[PDB]
Amino acid sequence: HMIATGIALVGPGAVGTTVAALLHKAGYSPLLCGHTPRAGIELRRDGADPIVVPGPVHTSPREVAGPVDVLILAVKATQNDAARPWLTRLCDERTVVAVLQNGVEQVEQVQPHCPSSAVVPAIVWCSAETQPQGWVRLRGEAALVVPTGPAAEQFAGLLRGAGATVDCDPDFTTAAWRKLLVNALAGFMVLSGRRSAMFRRDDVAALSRRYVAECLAVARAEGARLDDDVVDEVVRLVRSAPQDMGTSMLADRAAHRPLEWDLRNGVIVRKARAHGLATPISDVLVPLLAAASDGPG
Amino acid sequence: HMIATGIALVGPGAVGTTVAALLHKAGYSPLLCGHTPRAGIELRRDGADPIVVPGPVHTSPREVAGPVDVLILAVKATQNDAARPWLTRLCDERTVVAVLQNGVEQVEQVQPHCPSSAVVPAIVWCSAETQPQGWVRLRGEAALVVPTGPAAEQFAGLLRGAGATVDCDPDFTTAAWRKLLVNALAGFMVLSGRRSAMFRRDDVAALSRRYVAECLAVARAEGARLDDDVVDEVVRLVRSAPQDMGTSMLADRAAHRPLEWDLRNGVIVRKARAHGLATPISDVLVPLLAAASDGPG
Ligand SMILES: NC(=O)c1ccc[n+]([C@@H]2O[C@H](COP(=O)([O-])OP(=O)(O)OC[C@H]3O[C@@H](n4cnc5c(N)ncnc54)[C@H](OP(=O)(O)O)[C@@H]3O)[C@@H](O)[C@H]2O)c1
Ligand SMILES: NC(=O)c1ccc[n+]([C@@H]2O[C@H](COP(=O)([O-])OP(=O)(O)OC[C@H]3O[C@@H](n4cnc5c(N)ncnc54)[C@H](OP(=O)(O)O)[C@@H]3O)[C@@H](O)[C@H]2O)c1
Ligand SMILES: [Cl-]
Ligand SMILES: [Cl-]
Repeated sequence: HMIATGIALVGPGAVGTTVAALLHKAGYSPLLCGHTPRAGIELRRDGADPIVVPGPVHTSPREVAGPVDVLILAVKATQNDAARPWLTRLCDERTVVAVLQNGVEQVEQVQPHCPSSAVVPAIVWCSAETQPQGWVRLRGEAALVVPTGPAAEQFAGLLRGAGATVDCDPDFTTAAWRKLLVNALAGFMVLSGRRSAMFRRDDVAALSRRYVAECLAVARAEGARLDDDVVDEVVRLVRSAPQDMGTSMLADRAAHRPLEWDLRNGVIVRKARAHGLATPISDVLVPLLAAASDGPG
Repeated sequence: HMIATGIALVGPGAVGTTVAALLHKAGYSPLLCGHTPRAGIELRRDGADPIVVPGPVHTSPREVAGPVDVLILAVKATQNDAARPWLTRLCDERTVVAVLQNGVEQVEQVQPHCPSSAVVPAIVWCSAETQPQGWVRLRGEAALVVPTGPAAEQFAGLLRGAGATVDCDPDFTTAAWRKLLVNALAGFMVLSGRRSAMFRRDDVAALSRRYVAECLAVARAEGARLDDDVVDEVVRLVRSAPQDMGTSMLADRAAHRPLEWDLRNGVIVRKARAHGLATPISDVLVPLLAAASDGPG
């Protein structure tokens, strides 16, 4: 195991396929660990040739053998509990576990499933969406942000070696909250059932700036070092996206799947409470998102 | 025209079919005036035999001849402008025009389309929903509230004579706002994409009471005579509905049709402004509803 790097991908979805495709094109053979059987997985980046990554997608932990050197976790955070048996099977104390999930709670959520492994949280900036036809559409290059330190630097080496854009940030808390401001705001799309062009409306954009400011106060109390300019920057960013760009949580709502509402929006309320911060806009959005996700009704 | 009463139904949808069916069963032959051609329309009240009302549904004003004695308008308020040529064709100064729409702006919206006719606003309490199979499902009896005065009493006579439950209320402003508190709250269902059982959640119910109180302040400034008890009563009412009961605005959202968002929710903001009343919860809900309805995205 000194030369060949054993890599497992747990969660071969939009983000997982994006990463598996880069690894495959670089010549690695990641072990695909999923929920829905398939012979392989396919990534189509706009403007590029398709990349097909051979499987099979394994759907029982009994079918695979560990330990592996690197485990890339790309399930939704709603699926972390169900993914646990993959981590038990595949991780030991030398495994590096990369958690490619939104929010700011990656290590806290996943570390207990691999208690002796180094966990590398990874902020992913990309637009990836599974199509009805079975392949994943990637619009633009993906970029990842990880911390500094040995495990994170090893993981960044692996991805950079395969052609990925990765930043090792000595202030990961700030990087994670920066992405969370964007993802939290994108929750509006789930309630309206509209793509990014909804933010081009004056009324929505005004509301959006107030919400991002409310989220920003919480981010700062939690240690994020962000300028006041970020409020309007977030709103300009979503307005500048292609008019039909959605978000993964809207795709889940349209497929009637559980949402990462607590990871992306509930977290604002939960973290606000120790600091005694008010979140009046979140107090409206969060119950509607949680109901949308979990019912009843 | 002293004995036979000429009746036209403009808008043969969920509510329109509900009313047409009662009239038909009483022996009237209402002229059906619609948008989508059909040979007739069908009402199925739960627990009762189906009632089929013969058409055809006329879809051009050129195909019909007025004036009529009673015109029953049951289009959505989003369709009032498109329905105008029916009113021009069918109404004269002796026509009674009944407006079976939600909100509190019936006379203001419709009177200019029939400037010399008496307009009777009608608050409808019912649960009617067009099914994929083409017939309308009615769950429970329908009840209507109209004002007092000659035109309203003539209209109530006609419906009561046909077996309908109708109240002639000397304080119609209060009756209209009472229904609007319910309908405004039901907007939550459109954002969450869930039926009435969503209100059984603690978080939603807490938010709901705050929203109904915000709406109540506006209703009172506009002349509604409602007790403080109404806030919790509205929330108990939606919780007590069958778990799968929706609202017409959710059905429109699911069919990708324009919503009555301004009639049911935008009105709270618009009326609050002359009284200098704050509407912070509406300031969140309304832009999301308007975007859901009208895009872009
Ligand atoms: N999509 C984006 O553009 C994007 C961008 C940045 C960050 N993110 C974040 O990245 C994370 C992953 O998002 P995604 O969009 O890739 O989600 P996704 O497309 O829904 O992918 C999740 C994958 O995990 C599989 N899965 C479910 N349960 C599993 C289990 N017990 N074991 C193994 N695999 C399982 C799913 O299969 P089934 O669907 O068959 O259950 C699916 O293939 C989320 O935290 C998201 O917020 C997404
Ligand atoms: N459904 C309920 O349980 C309920 C209860 C109380 C109050 N209300 C209120 O009652 C009103 C009517 O609601 P609804 O649920 O009956 O709506 P609906 O089922 O959508 O009915 C509207 C009808 O008008 C037709 N139409 C559209 N444009 C037209 C035009 N230019 N001329 C003539 N007809 C036209 C529609 O046809 P297409 O669909 O083919 O366009 C449809 O048959 C609304 O204000 C609503 O808020 C509804
Ligand atoms: Cl490197
Ligand atoms: Cl009577």
